Amino acid sequence: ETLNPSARIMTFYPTMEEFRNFSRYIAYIESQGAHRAGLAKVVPPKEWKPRASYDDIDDLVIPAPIQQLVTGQSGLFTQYNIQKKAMTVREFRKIANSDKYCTPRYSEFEELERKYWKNLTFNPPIYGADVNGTLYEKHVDEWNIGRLRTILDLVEKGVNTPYLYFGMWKTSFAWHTEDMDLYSINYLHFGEPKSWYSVPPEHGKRLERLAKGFFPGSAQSCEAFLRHKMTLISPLMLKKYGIPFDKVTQEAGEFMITFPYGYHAGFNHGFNCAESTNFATRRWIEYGKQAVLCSCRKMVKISMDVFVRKFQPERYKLWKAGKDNTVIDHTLPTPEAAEFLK
Ligand SMILES: [Zn+2]
Ligand SMILES: [Zn+2]
Repeated sequence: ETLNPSARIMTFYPTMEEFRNFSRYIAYIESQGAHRAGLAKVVPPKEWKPRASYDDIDDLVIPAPIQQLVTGQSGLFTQYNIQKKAMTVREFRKIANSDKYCTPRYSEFEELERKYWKNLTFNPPIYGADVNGTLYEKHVDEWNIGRLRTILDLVEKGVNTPYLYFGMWKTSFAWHTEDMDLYSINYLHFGEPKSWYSVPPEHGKRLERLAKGFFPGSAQSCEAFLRHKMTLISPLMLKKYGIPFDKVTQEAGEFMITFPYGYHAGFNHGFNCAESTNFATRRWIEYGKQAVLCSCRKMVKISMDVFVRKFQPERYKLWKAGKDNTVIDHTLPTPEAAEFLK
């Protein structure tokens, strides 16, 4: 509780030596209290690049582009997806950069953020979201989203596969926590920034109660309605109801790490491409066992049995009998962080 008591978004600048071991570096950032914010930025060393150039991807297919329609007022909004037919990056970029969809003129982010919240319900943009794939060159061994090497790999017969996100101005991701309340890594390959809002995991339940109060219909219909990733809540609305939160802008060539039960939302500044996947550490096991799941959709559900038998052998019979009353401490870093804490 002494490390990062403010639970503010921390930024890391690892050397090539530090950066070479992904799982170890996550354990390090946690020993620094990075997890408490629910979100962290990792700026990689200058010499590291996951691909030589991105000039060969015009004919890359976006199977299911989604037009994002937003309904709402006074900081509370619902976002509805409309699947459009398959489009290429070339066609997406032309639309993203056109007069109708391009980024407005702004001097500072605060101005762009004001334009976003004022106009998110108008001129619905198209998000080239959830594209199965990677932009990493096969030889890249450091922080390869396709092959991280974390303990989530134990799931051996799509939380372990990379996804691509081609953004345009005003495209957004609603408040949510990862599936099974897992960790996530996001690399911004190129283009305009992506702004993020984060709620510290220790205050996550405060946000859920706020969301439950504002949408009582959706709350009854599904035990975890925020998992539908349709709910947009403005920073002003969070302020008005005392929800502690922080904000950060991710730029091209930067990573973002989301931590278990760390609620996040955000939006794209203009044409860009992010790559993302989920991941785990020993700390996540308890979060996965205690995760409240979407009950209205036949969703991403992992069996926790293999994880409990391997990393909590003594707890197996107790947990399986339904007697495991473990209370998660959100401030506590992952067991692997011990070498950085001594
Ligand atoms: Zn996410
Ligand atoms: Zn549901």
